[PDB]
Amino acid sequence: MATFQTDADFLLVGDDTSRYEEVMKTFDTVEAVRKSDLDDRVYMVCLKQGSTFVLNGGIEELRLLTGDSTLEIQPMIVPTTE
Repeated sequence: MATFQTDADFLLVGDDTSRYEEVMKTFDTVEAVRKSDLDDRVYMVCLKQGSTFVLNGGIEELRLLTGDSTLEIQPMIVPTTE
C-alpha cells in the first residue's frame, strides 16, 4: 500500500551504486539519468515526454531491484531563471 506514481522527472537517493542506471532502465518511462554534482548520493531521472513512472508495488519493489532499502524517490524541483 505504498504505491508511487509520477508524470515527471524525480530524484533518487541510495548508496551511490553503478546499478542505478540499470535499475531505472527497467522502467521504459525513464529517458536518461544525471548525477548531482552537489550530492554524489543524489541522482535526477528524466522521464520521457508522454510516459508515466508508476509503481504498482511502491518504493519497496524498487529497492529490491538494486538491492538497497535506502533507495528512495523524491519530487524533482525545477530551477528558476533569474
